[PDB]
Amino acid sequence: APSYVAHLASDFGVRVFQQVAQASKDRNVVFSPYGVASVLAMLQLTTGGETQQQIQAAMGFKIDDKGMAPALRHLYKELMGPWNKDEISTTDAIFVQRDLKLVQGFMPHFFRLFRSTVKQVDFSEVERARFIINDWVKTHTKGMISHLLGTGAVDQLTRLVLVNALYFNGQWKTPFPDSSTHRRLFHKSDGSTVSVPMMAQTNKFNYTEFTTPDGHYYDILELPYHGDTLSMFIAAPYEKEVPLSALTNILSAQLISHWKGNMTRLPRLLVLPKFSLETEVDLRKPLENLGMTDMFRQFQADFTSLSDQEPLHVALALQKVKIEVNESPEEIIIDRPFLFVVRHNPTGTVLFMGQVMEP
Repeated sequence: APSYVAHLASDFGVRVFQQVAQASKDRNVVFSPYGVASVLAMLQLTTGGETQQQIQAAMGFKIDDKGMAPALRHLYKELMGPWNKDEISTTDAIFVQRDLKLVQGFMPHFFRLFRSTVKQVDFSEVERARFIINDWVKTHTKGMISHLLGTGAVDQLTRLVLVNALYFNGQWKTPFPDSSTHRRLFHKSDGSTVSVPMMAQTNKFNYTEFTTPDGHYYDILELPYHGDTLSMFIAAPYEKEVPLSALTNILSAQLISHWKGNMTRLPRLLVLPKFSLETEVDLRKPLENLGMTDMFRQFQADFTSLSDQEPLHVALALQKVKIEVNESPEEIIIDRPFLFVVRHNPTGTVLFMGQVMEP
């Protein structure tokens, strides 16, 4: 059961990422597949009718079913354990109107399943409501993500806000020597070149070569973090002309697990560029393409499990991810666009995903 829900959370989150990357061609994007699954699973308890059916059908599981929520509670405790060492910061929050009569029994049931509460804020005080959302993210990401650019859209009419924020800056198992860091040329998808600092180290890295259904070769390299608890999978096509879209559209939790199994250690000189990327995305259009259309529509939305008094709808759905990648004879030069995956090896959870077009 804990490995089963982690597989469903990863599969759903990859499908959301595949939609955000489709509308972000030739541009840097960082997304948390595990993060978007957590907020959507919490929202599954606030919904009713056909609105609740649309989320359950896309996610592949019902949150009220036996052993579904205790498996996610065990997963979060495992991911935020003693190994953490201030590398990851996860936060999930749902905001609703303060003077709104909630269904008697919702609040105790919500805390029983996620060990969290739905925050009640007055949206009449626009600037005060904007501060509470930004301050909640600030205090729960240890001050890494302090502001959300999407909060500038909330007003006196806003009644429901969905927010998720993730931070990553992991410690490598075998760190990169700072003396090897030098500025190298990076080729862009349009044909232009840019000079960016690149890390280098000689080690026995896990390597594999896979093929796309079209018939194009692509290589995968594994970079483990301290205690092998986490690993970064760098995916890039063999041919310089092949775009990253071909590799993105075929992603899944099974494929990443299949990459690890077919991998064999090889002595190489890896040249990986340094990148500190940040991306904030509105989840209206990506969740709409997956089937969840009702939750955003004013009259078609059903949130009877949260409140039957006033009609509600998701006015704002956001995710802000900040990833940091720093230092702490055959060669592999990563000097062209590539894909990255941050996997939690014991459960197989896809924590982070993205495409680096320009570091």
